[PDB]
Amino acid sequence: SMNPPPPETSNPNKPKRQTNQLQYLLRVVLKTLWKHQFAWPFQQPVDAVKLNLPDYYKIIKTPMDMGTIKKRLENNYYWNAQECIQDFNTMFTNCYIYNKPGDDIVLMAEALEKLFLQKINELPTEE
Ligand SMILES: CCn1cnc2c1c(=O)[nH]c(=O)n2Cc1ccccc1
Repeated sequence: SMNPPPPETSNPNKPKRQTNQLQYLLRVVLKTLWKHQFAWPFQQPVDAVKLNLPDYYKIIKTPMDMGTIKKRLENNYYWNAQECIQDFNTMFTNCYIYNKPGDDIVLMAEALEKLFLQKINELPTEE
């Protein structure tokens, strides 16, 4: 029932890049999802205490959320786009595993995911 430490968002010894695909992930993908009306549950790590989800971290071993991804993008955490695309996919998967089909949180994730898949379809060519 306690919250774990958050996912890592700073590591000076992790090598990094700034790249046109990573810039697209921030300016197009993250921004598009973040401004959506259903973003709010996904904008920060799950607070299992606040939300009364005492089993959440027993089930979900690789937590991920858009607050973390926004910090990873803004803090230049990544080496490549794959890593950031994987974070989005982990966030959606976690929601589909934890919750019941058709629960409001699930519909919310499916709506975000639709937009995510469209933007990823459109990923720019690597410069
Ligand atoms: C996506 C992470 N997350 C944030 N809040 C959540 C969840 C979750 O997986 N399951 C949940 O039950 N809630 C609570 C919640 C349900 C419905 C709408 C809003 C918040």
